[PDB]
Amino acid sequence: WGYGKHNGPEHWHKDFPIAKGERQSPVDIDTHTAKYDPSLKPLSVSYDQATSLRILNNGHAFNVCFDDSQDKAVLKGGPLDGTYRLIQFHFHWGSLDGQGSEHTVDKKKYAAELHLVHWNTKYGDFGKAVQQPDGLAVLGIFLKVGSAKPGLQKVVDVLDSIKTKGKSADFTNFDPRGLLPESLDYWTYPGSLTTPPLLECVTWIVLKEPISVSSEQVLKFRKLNFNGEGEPEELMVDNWRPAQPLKNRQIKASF
Ligand SMILES: [Zn+2]
Repeated sequence: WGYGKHNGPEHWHKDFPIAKGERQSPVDIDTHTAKYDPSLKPLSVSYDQATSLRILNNGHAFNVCFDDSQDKAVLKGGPLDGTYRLIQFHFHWGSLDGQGSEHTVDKKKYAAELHLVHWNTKYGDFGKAVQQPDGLAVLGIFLKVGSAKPGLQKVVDVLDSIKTKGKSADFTNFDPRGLLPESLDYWTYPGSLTTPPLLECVTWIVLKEPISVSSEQVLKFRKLNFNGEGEPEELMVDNWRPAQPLKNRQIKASF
């Protein structure tokens, strides 16, 4: 599977039939239809002891993986019951500034989307958690192009070390608090992983406020390669799944 004409999102259902399920992600967020829920709690983002390990080019995007063997970087509150541990973040992005996000807002696409992936500690490990309807919480943050994001620059700086598929580099002491916008106002809905295996395990928490990154920062994302070293060069762009049908779901708003 991938993002091309012959293996992209329209093909995924042939290997991952859940691709046509009842709670697939991403979705369009229709701002006028989202339901304000005053009983929704503020988000609690506790990233003060985060332990980043490494950065990997996985062939589809790049991951930054964290030590999730203790409560070091956790998401609580909002729509969540219990404690979700940060395992990784990654991005989805476009070939052009007018596309690249997975979620849309009134059908508007952003240049990119950051996913901070967390799992519910009551299930013991990430592999157990992805098999549960409340196993994961993914915090989604839109990227627009404008001013640089200083907290992203260390990520941009190391991408030359992981240009091709399967390359990894040490990436310790990275502070993911540098990727957050000012407001933690959010939308929330039940959905899925947006790549195979497309499991329906995710509570999506999508922040209202985008972050802005510079032209130079997003251009460095687009110089990554899908291919392995010595295979035909294919730029790593447009690694996003389009909006899926909302079906029997209500998007709730904290605001
Ligand atoms: Zn993602």
